[PDB]
Amino acid sequence: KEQLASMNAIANVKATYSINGETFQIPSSDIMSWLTYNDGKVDLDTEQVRQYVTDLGTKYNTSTNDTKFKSTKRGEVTVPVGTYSWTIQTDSETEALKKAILAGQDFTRSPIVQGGTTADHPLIEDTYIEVDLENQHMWYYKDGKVALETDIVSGKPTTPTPAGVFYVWNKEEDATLKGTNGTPYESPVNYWMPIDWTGVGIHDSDWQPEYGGDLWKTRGSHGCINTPPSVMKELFGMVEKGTPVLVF
Ligand SMILES: [Zn+2]
Repeated sequence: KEQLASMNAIANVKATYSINGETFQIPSSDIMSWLTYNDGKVDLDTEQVRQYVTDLGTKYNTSTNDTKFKSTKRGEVTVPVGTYSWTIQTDSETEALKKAILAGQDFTRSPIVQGGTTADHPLIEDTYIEVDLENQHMWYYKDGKVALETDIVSGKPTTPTPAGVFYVWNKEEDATLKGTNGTPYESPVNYWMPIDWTGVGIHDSDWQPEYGGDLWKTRGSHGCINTPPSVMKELFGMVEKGTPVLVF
């Protein structure tokens, strides 16, 4: 029949993926090798398509692939996987991909994912909080320009601030952190910005006379990023929820 016109159509389909800011086309050769025919219907070897999506996941998932970050004082460095990420839902994507390809019309798409944001754009744009552990300094960029910066005091050597791609998932005022040392601690805080799932976050360090330098090795935090009370207030007021926070 003319289901040939069909099979020829999907063989020429330009399938374009947009993932983490990168664009590429699915090679025609892969499409042709997926092209199958059964039950009198033109189709795609779902097993092969699923392997391809499983590969997209392993190659691009920001949940299992570190992020290249353009730091302020060191050029491009690698920031480990953090809490701010996404994962391609294999079965949903495979089905959506097949449907798209079988339709036989050129298309561009970003994968179906689960996480803190979709994959139709780069994980890190030009708005984020940068926490340089080596320099014990913090920057807040808004649309590509520093909107505020300041020295900070990260966690002490025993309870180090973990590196990774995090994000401000919540904002609380007059909160009260709690942890151990043993011997629990309280230490109330005027502004709390959790960026982790383990207690780590940004907050005013009222009880800290000096920030920056090597302070953390002496009077280091329990993991949080201690911030000068006055700065923290201005930060909190301008940092929107969902803002990425890179710690390296
Ligand atoms: Zn603390």
